Amino acid sequence: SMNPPPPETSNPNKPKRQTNQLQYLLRVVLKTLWKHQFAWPFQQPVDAVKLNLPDYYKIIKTPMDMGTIKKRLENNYYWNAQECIQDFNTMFTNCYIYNKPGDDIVLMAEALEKLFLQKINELPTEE
Ligand SMILES: Cc1cccnc1-n1nc(-c2ccccc2)nc1-c1c[nH]c(=O)c(Cl)c1
Repeated sequence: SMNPPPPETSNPNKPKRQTNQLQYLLRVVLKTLWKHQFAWPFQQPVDAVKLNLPDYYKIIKTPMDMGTIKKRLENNYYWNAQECIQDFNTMFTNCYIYNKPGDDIVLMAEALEKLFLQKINELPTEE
């Protein structure tokens, strides 16, 4: 069983930009979520081999995690805030799709998502 290559975190062909909103996503949003008690399952790509979930990448064709998000923000990979928001929403959705409602990981994701939403409710207007 093999993992797919992880999502890219830089690309010379993709335009890059810093915006005040992306900075807020790194400094406030990601910072807050990263150190939460439930962040650890989401801090890196799902290692389907070592975790023994060999159907994970049969079901999840759009893998995303906060390690990837963090590196993309750090690298200025994103053009806008909406690209970054999308990656968080992809991560959460992947968890809900693969796992069964109720399950512990799902409750962890929900708590993380609640906090995410609270933080992006205060995204600044772009300068
Ligand atoms: C929470 C869980 C339950 C059952 C199987 N694997 C997991 N793990 N374990 C980890 C882990 C372990 C050590 C260091 C970093 C992450 N990550 C998961 C995991 C399982 N299923 C998922 O949908 C995600 Cl997003 C993470």
